[PDB]
Amino acid sequence: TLAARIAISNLHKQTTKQFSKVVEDLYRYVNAATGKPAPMISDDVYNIVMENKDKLNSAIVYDRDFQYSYFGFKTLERSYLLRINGQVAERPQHLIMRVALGIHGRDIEAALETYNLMSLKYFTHASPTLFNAGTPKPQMSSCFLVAMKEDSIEGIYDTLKECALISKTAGGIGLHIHNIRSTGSYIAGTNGTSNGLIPMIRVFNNTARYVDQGGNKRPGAFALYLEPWHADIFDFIDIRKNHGKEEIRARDLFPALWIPDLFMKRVEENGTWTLFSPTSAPGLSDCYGDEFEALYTRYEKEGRGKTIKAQKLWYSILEAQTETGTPFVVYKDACNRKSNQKNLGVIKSSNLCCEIVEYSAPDETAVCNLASVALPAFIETSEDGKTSTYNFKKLHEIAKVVTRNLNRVIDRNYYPVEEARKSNMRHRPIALGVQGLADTFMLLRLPFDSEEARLLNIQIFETIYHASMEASCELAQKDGPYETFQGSPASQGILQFDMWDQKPYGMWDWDTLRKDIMKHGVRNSLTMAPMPTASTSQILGYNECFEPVTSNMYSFQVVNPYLLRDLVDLGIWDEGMKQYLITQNGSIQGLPNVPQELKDLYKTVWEISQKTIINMAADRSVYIDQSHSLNLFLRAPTMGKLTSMHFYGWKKGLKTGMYYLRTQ
Amino acid sequence: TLAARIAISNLHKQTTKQFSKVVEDLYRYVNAATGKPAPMISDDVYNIVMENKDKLNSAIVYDRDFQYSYFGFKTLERSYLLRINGQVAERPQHLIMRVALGIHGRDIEAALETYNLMSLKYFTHASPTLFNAGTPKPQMSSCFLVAMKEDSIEGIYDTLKECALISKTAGGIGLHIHNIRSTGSYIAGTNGTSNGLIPMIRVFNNTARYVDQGGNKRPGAFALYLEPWHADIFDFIDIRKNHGKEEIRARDLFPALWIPDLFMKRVEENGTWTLFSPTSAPGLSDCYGDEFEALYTRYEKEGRGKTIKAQKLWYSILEAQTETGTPFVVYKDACNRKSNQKNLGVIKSSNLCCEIVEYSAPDETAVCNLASVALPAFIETSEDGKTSTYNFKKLHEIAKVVTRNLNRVIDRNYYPVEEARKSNMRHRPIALGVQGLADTFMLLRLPFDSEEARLLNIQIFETIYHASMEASCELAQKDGPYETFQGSPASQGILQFDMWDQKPYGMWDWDTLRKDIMKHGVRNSLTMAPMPTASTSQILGYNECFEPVTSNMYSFQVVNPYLLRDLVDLGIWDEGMKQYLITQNGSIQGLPNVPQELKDLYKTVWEISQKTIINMAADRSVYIDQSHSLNLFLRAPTMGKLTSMHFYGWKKGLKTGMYYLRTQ
Ligand SMILES: Nc1nc2c(ncn2[C@H]2C[C@H](O)[C@@H](COP(=O)(O)OP(=O)(O)OP(=O)(O)O)O2)c(=O)[nH]1
Ligand SMILES: Nc1nc2c(ncn2[C@H]2C[C@H](O)[C@@H](COP(=O)(O)OP(=O)(O)OP(=O)(O)O)O2)c(=O)[nH]1
Ligand SMILES: Nc1ncnc2c1ncn2[C@@H]1O[C@H](COP(=O)(O)OP(=O)(O)O)[C@@H](O)[C@H]1O
Ligand SMILES: Nc1ncnc2c1ncn2[C@@H]1O[C@H](COP(=O)(O)OP(=O)(O)O)[C@@H](O)[C@H]1O
Ligand SMILES: [Mg+2]
Ligand SMILES: [Mg+2]
Repeated sequence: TLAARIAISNLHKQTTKQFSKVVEDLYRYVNAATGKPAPMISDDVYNIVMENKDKLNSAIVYDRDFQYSYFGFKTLERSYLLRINGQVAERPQHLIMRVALGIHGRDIEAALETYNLMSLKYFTHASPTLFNAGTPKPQMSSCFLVAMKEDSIEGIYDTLKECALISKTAGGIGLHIHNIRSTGSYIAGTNGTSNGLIPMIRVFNNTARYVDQGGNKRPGAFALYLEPWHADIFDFIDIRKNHGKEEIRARDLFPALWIPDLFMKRVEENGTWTLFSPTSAPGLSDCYGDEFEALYTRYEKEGRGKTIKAQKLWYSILEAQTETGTPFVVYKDACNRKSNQKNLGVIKSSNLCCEIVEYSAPDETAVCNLASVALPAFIETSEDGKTSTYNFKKLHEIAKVVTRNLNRVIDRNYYPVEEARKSNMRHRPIALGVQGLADTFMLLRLPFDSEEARLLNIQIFETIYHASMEASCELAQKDGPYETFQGSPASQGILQFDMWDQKPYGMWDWDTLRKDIMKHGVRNSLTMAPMPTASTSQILGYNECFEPVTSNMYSFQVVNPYLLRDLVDLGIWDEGMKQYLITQNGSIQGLPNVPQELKDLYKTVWEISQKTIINMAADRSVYIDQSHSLNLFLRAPTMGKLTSMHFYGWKKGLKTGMYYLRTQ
Repeated sequence: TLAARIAISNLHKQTTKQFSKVVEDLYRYVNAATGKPAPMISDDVYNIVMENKDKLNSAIVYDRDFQYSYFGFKTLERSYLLRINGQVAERPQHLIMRVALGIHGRDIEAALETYNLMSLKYFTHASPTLFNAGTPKPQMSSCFLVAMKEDSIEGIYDTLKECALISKTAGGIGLHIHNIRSTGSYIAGTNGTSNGLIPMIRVFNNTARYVDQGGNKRPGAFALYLEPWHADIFDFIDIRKNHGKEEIRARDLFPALWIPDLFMKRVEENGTWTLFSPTSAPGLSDCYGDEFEALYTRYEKEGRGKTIKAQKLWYSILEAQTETGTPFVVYKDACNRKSNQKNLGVIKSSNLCCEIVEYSAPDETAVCNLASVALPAFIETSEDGKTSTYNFKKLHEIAKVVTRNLNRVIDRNYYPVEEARKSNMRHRPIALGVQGLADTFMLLRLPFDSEEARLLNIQIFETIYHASMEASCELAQKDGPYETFQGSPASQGILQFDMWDQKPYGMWDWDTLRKDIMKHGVRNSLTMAPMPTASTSQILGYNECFEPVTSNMYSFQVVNPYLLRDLVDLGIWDEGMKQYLITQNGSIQGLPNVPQELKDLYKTVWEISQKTIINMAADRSVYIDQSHSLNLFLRAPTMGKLTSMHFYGWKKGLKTGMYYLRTQ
C-alpha cells in the first residue's frame, strides 16, 4: 500500500535518470567475467535514441513509475528491468520507452504514442516483448507450435533439437505427437519393437529441464498434444501424476488432449472407443469432422485397433484432472471448423496455454506475439459525476494501436529457428488479449453473473475484434494482405461469428468492415487469443485475463481494494471483518452485516456457477479468431460434476473446453 | 555338463536341418503383426546361397553344434540365433555359415575356410557381427568414438541425434565432451549462465535409456571421456554414485578419465591442479605431452582457472572407483604418443570398454570391428604324448585369416551415420583380441605369474601383431594402403614396440615385415585391441580375454574343469573339497591336502598381485596398436593400494591404466 512510494523511490535513488544515458550504459556494457563486449541494446535502437535524445528524454514522465503497485513493481524489478552487474539499470519508464522503440524503430511518433499509452497502463505487451524488445536479438514471441517432424529416430531427434533451439530464447511450446507409433509397434529397420510415447516424452522432459530459457532463466515449458485414439493415451494423461512408477512419468511437461467430437459422442452414448497406433491407422490427425468420423469408423471395422469402453478412458481423463489439473482439453473439430487458417491444412495442436490455434507442419512452426488490453482503463465517470460509463470508442482506438504494434513485432522479431520465420511471415497471426475483466465488472458495479456483466463482456470482445480487423484491413491496404489470404474464410467475407452461425451484437458496423476486408484483405490471419496474463496482469495490478477473482484477499495482506472501499463506506470495515477473510479464503457470502449488493458483486470464482463461466466464454468466443485459456474452478469435484462441465463446454462449441482444472 | 547333449538335441528336433532351407525361411519371412515382408537375409547372401546350395549345405557338420557348453549354447539361443516368431530358426552351424557368407560373399573358398575355423572354435567375431552379418543392413561394428560437435545447443543436439542414430543399430559409444563450457560460464546469445556438464549428461543418459539398440534389444551404452582439468570434473566422476542428489547423477552412463601426464605428476608431487572451463582455456584437448604442459602452465599462470590441491581431486577419483568401479582411466599422452593414427590429429577419447584408441572429430566418428582368437585351440600334445606345446605357426595363420575377415567387414558394413563411414573408409582400423589366456596357462601347466606364463603371453601377442601386420601388408599390395598411410609412423618403419623404445621378442622376422610395410603399406591403420569378450568368451566356453579366473567355481554349479581333472587324478576330489569351494568363493589356497603345484596354477585373480597383472599388461602392450580393457581387481581396497596400482600402471606407460576396478 505504502510500499510503492517507498521501494520505487529507492530504485530512483539507485538508478540514472536520463533515458539516453541508461541506454548508453546498457549499450556499452561489457561482461566483466570474460571481458566480452555485451551490448544490451541493438545498434539500430541505440542510433535511433542518439539521433533523438532531447525528444525521447523529455517525453518521459518518471512520476508514472508510481502507477505500479508493490508486488507489481517487485515483479518488474526481479525479472523485467535490465540489469548491469546484478544491479537494476532500467526504471520502469525506461523499460517502456525501450519496448516502444524496439517495436516502432524510426517511427518516433508511433513510439511516443505507445510509450504514453503503456506508461498510462492502457495496455502491455507479453513478457518476452518486455524482456527483449530493442535488445540485439529481440525474440519477442511467446508461443511456438511445433509439429513432430517424422515417426523416426531422425525426425524425433530433429524435433528435439528444434525444441531446444526455441527453448533457448524464451517461449513456451505446444508440440503435437500424434504420428509417433505406439508401444509394441513393429520397427522394420532393426526387426525390433517400440516402447511407445513415454520413453520419448522423457527425452523431451529432460530437454525442458536442461534448456532453461537462456542459461539460468526459466525451465523449459512444453505442452504435448495427443488425440485420445492414440494407443499410449492412458499413460500419456498421467504424465504429471504424483505417485509411483517414476520411469513412466514426465513431470516437467503438460499433457493436453486434442479431442475429436466422435470421442465425446461415444462417451455420452456409453459406446466403444478404439485405440490405434498411427501406423495401423494413418491420417486420423490430418482430417477432422465427418471426414475423420468416416475414416476412424472404417479403421475401427477393419479391426486395426484395440476396442474398449469409451467411459473407461473418460473416467481416467477425469481422474488425472482431479489430481494434477491436467490434461487440458481442446476440441479439434471446433478449432478446425471455426479457424481462418483452415485453407492451410488441418490444425494439429494448440499451445502451452491453450489460446493459440494455428497451423503447424514439419517445415512450419506457428508463432504468436501477444499483448493485452487493460479493460479498467476505459471506465469514465460520466458527464455529471456519480455514474460510470464504459468508453468503447477509446477501447476500439487502443486495440487498433495494439494491432499495429503486434504487426511491427512480426517484422522486427528474431526467430529462433527457420520453421518459425517461414510460418510467421506467410500468415502473420497475432494475439490480442485482455486483463482486469473482473476489476471492470467491480468498478462498474456489475456482478460477474449479472445480465449487465454478460452484455459488457460481449460488447468488449466485439469492439476488440472489430478494431483489430479494421487495423489489420488498413495495413493490408498499405502493405498487401498476408501471403495466404486468398482462399481463406475472411477472403470470402466469413468472419469468426459467422462460423458460429451467429449475428454480431452490432455495436459496430460489421458490413462496411466485411466489404473492406473482402476488397483489400487483412494483414494478419488471426488477431484474437485472450491469454492467461499470468505475469503481465501482476505488473499492471489487475486480475488475470477474463476470470473472476479467486479471493477478495491475497496473502503481506492485500484485500480487494474495491471491496475495501465499500466496507469503509458502509461503516462496517473493522477487525471483525478482517478476521472473516484471513480464514475464509477471502469470501464474503453469509457474513452477518453485509449488503446483498456487495455479496453479489464480490463473489469468488468458487462461488460462481461454471455454467456462467462457460456461457460467457461461449459468448466472447464468437469474436475470438483463435481460442482462450479457460481455467475451470471446482470446489467439491466429482465425476458427474466434471462431466457436465466438459459436456456443457463441448456442446457450447468451445475450442478450449478446459485449461487447468483448479480444485478444492 | 550333460545339459549340452540334451538342450542342443532338443534344438535339433525343433529346427530345420538344411542350411539353404533355413535361409529360404529367414529370407521369405513376413512380420505377421503388420503383414510386412521382413527378410532376415540380404538379397546378396540369399542369391549366393541359392547358387551354391549343394556345396554350402554339404560343407556343414552339425555334430559341431556340440562344441558349445550349456551356458554357451543358452547364450546363443537367447540372443544370437535368428528367430522367426519367437521361435529359434537357426542352429549354431547355420549362424556360423551365415556369418561366413556375410563377411566373404562370392568368395566361397574364403567363406568355407572361415566356417570351418569358427565351427572348430579357433576364433569368433564380436556380437554385432554374429547378430547382423549377412542380414539386410549388416551393422557389424561394435565401437563408435564420437566427438562432441560444438560447444553450442545446435552442436550438442546434433551430437545427441548422432548418438541416437548409432545406438539404434547396436554398438557402444565413447563420447568426448572436453569442449563443453563449465558451470557458471557466460552465454553471450542470451546474456545467461551455463549449468555445465551434468544437465547435459542427463539428456544423453535419457537418450541411452530410450534408444535401446533397435527396439527392445539392449539399453544404449555410452562412456563419456573428460580431462581432469575440466571445471565440472568433481560431479562428473560421481555420475554413477548410489547416494542422494538424484538431479546430479547419470546412472546409465560410464565416466572415463582422459588423464594427461601432468595430472599424475602434480598428484605425486603433492602440487596444485587448476580447473578450467574450456572457454577460458582453449585448445587443451587438441594437444598432448610437453606442448600441453606448456599451454596448461601458461593458462594456469595467467589466472584463467581455479586452483586446488591435486590430491583433493585424486582422493575423490579414488573414492568413486571404490564405490562404483568407475571412472575408467586412460592416459591421453601414452595413447597419443604411441599411436599409428598420430598423423591424423590429437586423439580425444577411448571407447566404451577402453580398448579402442582412434581419432575422432565432428565430421569423423571412429569405428571398430572386432574379433577374438581362442588361444587354447593352438595347444598340441607333442609328438610323443605327455608333453603339450603351443602351435605359434597355427596362431600366426589364424590371425592372418581373421585380419582378412575384419577387412572384408569394413567394406561390407552398413554405417549408421555418415561420420562413421567417412572415418572407417579413410583409415580402416581393426581390432583383434584373444580369449582363454587363463585356460591356455592352465592347460599348459603354467601358473599366471610364472616366468613361463610371462614368456608365453609375450610371444602370443608378438605373433598375433606380426600376423595381422603381415596380412594387412598383403592387402595393401593388392588394394593399396589405407588413404592416410603416408606420414604415419608405420610408413616410416615405426611399429608399436618401437614407440615403446623396445626390441621385439624376435620369435618372428620383424625386419622383413618392416621392409615390406615401408615399401607397400598396410591396409589398416591399427590391428590390435584386445577386448573384454564379455559375451563371446561365454559362447566359446573360455575365460574372458586375458584375465586370470575370478573363481575356480561359478554359480547350476560349475567347477574349473582343469582343476576338477586334477583333483580326481590325485584321488582327492570328494564332498569335503566341494564344500571348501561353494563358500570359499572358489579358492584352493591354504586347503589341507592339495599339492603346491595346483595352488600355484589355480590362483584366483584376487590372489595374484596386481603388479603381476600390470607387468604382463605392459609386456603385451608393446604389440598392441591400440589399447586393451584392463580390469583391476582388489580384495581389500585402500587409497594407498589404489594409488600404487594407478601409479605403477602409469609409470609402465600403459594406455588403459584401468577399465573397471573390481572390489571386495
Ligand atoms: N525404444 C526404441 N524405439 C525406437 C528405436 N528405433 C526406432 N524406434 C522408434 C522411433 C519411431 O517411433 C519408430 C521408427 O523408427 P525409425 O524410422 O528410425 O525406424 P526404421 O526406419 O529403422 O524402421 P521403420 O521402417 O520405420 O519401421 O520406432 C529403438 O532403438 N528403441
Ligand atoms: N542450461 C542451459 N545451457 C545453455 C542454454 N543455452 C546455451 N547453453 C549452453 C550450451 C553450450 O555449452 C553453451 C553455448 O551455447 P550456444 O552456443 O547455443 O549459445 P550462444 O551462441 O547463444 O552464445 P555464445 O556466443 O556461445 O556464448 O551454453 C540454456 O538455455 N540453458
Ligand atoms: N513458464 C513459461 N515459459 C515459457 N513460456 C510461457 C510460460 N508461461 C507462459 N508462457 C507463454 O506465454 C503465453 C501467454 O502466457 P501469459 O501467462 O499471458 O504470459 P505473460 O503474462 O508472462 O506474458 C502462453 O501462451 C505461453 O506460450
Ligand atoms: N552393452 C553393450 N552395448 C553396446 N555395445 C557394447 C556393450 N558391451 C560391449 N559393447 C561393445 O563391444 C566391444 C567389445 O566388448 P565385448 O565384451 O568383447 O563384446 P562381445 O563379447 O559381446 O562382442 C566394446 O568395446 C563395446 O564398444
Ligand atoms: Mg522409419
Ligand atoms: Mg555459440
